[PDB]
Amino acid sequence: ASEPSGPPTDLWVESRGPFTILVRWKAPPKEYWHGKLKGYYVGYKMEGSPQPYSFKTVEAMNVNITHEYLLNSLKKSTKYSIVVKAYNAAGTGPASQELIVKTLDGVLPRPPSVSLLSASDSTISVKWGHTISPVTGYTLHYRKKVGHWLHVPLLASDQTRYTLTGLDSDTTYNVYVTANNRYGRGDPSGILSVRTGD
Repeated sequence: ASEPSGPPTDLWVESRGPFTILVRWKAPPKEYWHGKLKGYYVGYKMEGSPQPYSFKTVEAMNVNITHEYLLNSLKKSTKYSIVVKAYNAAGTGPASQELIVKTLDGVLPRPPSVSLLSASDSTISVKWGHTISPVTGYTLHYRKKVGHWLHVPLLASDQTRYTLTGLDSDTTYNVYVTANNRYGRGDPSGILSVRTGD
């Protein structure tokens, strides 16, 4: 049993506001653990800064999943380099490659709240809400359970209601809404599932 010899895989970073960055990753292959993993360290620093990396400890014994961690308390509109390491009972393993990501210039809108209105054999009607302070528009996301996500871009000036048309009958669709801002796209709402009538 030794320290891991491989970096985490499938690293993905995305800034979710002026102060926060969402980091996703997967574990290294089983052949590079050398001892069951106890967790990870997520490293971050300002891109060119001479200061060293700051590491956040993320405990994750559960594996076979996509791990994610929300860095917070960051600086507005600045670029950071992000890495992730793995560790076990023995020492820490090697870090992943750097992903450089910039924080946003402002706060994103809150995730909307979606609710079902009605459903027919070929249509589904949906309401949503703001709980916002300035929103610039929305996007409605829908799919059939077995299919791929389709997108309906929308304007904030309209009524916050929409009716999907031309749908298959006796088919379960999933629906959710995202809000839009000058600074970017907010988190998604919860996914509404409903089946069309026969």
